[PDB]
Amino acid sequence: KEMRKGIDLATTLERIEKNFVITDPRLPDNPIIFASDSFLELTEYSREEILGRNCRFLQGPETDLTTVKKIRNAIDNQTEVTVQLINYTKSGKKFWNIFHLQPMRDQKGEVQYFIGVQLDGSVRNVIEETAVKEGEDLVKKTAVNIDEAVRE
Amino acid sequence: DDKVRQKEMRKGIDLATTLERIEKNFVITDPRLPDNPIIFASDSFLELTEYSREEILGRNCRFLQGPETDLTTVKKIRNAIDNQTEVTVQLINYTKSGKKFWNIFHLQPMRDQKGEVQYFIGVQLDGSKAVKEGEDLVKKTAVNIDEAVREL
Ligand SMILES: Cc1cc2nc3c(=O)[nH]c(=O)nc-3n(C[C@H](O)[C@H](O)[C@H](O)COP(=O)(O)O)c2cc1C
Ligand SMILES: Cc1cc2nc3c(=O)[nH]c(=O)nc-3n(C[C@H](O)[C@H](O)[C@H](O)COP(=O)(O)O)c2cc1C
Ligand code: NA
Repeated sequence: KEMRKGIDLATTLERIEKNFVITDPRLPDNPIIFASDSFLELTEYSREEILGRNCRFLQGPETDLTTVKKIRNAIDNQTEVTVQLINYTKSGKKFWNIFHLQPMRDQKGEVQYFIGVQLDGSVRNVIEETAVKEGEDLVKKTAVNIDEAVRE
Repeated sequence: DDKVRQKEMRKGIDLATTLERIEKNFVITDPRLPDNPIIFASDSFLELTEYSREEILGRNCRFLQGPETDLTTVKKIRNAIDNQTEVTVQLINYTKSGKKFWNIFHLQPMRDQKGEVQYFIGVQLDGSKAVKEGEDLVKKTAVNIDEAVREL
């Protein structure tokens, strides 16, 4: 049943039909050790391309550099954060990335992984702005379910 | 204690990535459970068969068979499974919508160090669209998967 849990985890991770990745900060430049299918479709990249690399490639010319700063802080201060950022596909098509980052720790408090979940959403009206903040909760829910899965 | 589970959950993530990088049609089943149900199915297998993971996880792979599936060839699979030995046969199977195809299938048991069978690996290949040439590739894919699962 030891290696069975490995097959199950793989499968439970593949069933999470949502945009996410997992990085290992221990490894050089905190690279991507797993990317979901949805994330691949959304960004138009293959695994061969993105595995072993840091996720900064999604950024581009009009990506707000100041929002990227907060992600450095969160990572270097090994803590979560949620932002909305301008990202690009492999070709170069823009999309608003309602992105959430958060760490995953062992019992010794050492950060083992960072779970990163992305959401897309095309004026900032009452229904439009409350929809954005509901999305930010959904990206969390997801991030937690990924955490719950990996642990259990 | 923690560390027994850290390497356990780390290798479930790596397995998920290595397995999915094979980019071939395959499933893994657990003979200890009733009906030797599917505990993993690759992305290409779904593309091929048209079913989704929820539609096939836990079920037996017999659902791929239909009207013109040669029961003698299916009998050879039974004997291979009962006698826990590999086999490579050519068989008519059907997608979810009902489309036929020649399934150049390869079964092989994933055995432990003591010799007993732990899982079964199944590799499919559409060969109707190079006869025994595909038999080698299907067997290669089996080993890829075998090694992937046992890696640790
Ligand atoms: C798990 C994880 C997921 C990330 N996902 C994204 C992302 O989807 N889009 C993005 O622009 N940056 C993402 N980042 C941020 C960058 O990969 C990078 O780590 C961050 O910008 C660090 O700043 P630097 O690039 O200036 O070193 C992610 C980081 C982590 C740890
Ligand atoms: C891992 C694995 C993969 C299998 N893949 C297929 C397949 O792709 N196509 C198929 O027609 N049968 C496949 N089978 C065979 C059926 O699951 C089943 O063993 C067959 O129907 C014979 O048993 P029965 O006497 O219950 O019908 C596979 C079996 C295993 C264990
Ligand atoms: Na997948």
